[PDB]
Amino acid sequence: GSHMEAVQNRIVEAAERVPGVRGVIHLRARYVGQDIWADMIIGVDPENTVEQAHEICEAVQAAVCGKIRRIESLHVSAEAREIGDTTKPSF
Amino acid sequence: SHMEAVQNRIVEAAERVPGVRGVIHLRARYVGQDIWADMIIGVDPENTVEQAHEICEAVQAAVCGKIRRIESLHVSAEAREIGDTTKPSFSDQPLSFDEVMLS
Ligand SMILES: [Cu+2]
Ligand SMILES: [Cu+2]
Ligand SMILES: [Cu+2]
Repeated sequence: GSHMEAVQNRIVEAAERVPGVRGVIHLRARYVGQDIWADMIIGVDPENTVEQAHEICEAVQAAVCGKIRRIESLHVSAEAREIGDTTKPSF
Repeated sequence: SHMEAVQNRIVEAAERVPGVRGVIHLRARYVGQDIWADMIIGVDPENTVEQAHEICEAVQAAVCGKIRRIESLHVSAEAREIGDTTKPSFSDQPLSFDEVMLS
């Protein structure tokens, strides 16, 4: 709880540096023992191809799971998001 | 095991929605009396994210409408060629307490 703000910021920070990510729409996370379980919605170009979005989800999984190692489970789903949209994550 | 009848009922409903080229994966599980499920459907590879999402919404509508003991359904789309068969892969693995609390 106290420490859940920091891991949320580390995950958003890592996710948004991935090419093809237009921001993190939603992220919920929970500790289980020492490891983090989280599910995240990333925003993506609405006109990307389904295959292109699956690559971006896949790359987001590698970069967040790779930089933060207290994560045991991360579920990433992709959603269309317009280029002008600047809504910050909600958590 | 015990999930077989509803798992096939769900695949049946999904595959009748236009634009679904078969159901790739389906996991369904009870949480109390309510069913929680997630599935991956195969869609035309040049579907845009926007076009595929409409198929997902239409798949959520047909399944959540036909079965109604479904409390949660997650649908994701993945590229699948028109000639591809490969019958759906099923899982019936239960939800941890923490997973339910995640949502
Ligand atoms: Cu893949
Ligand atoms: Cu998913
Ligand atoms: Cu939707």
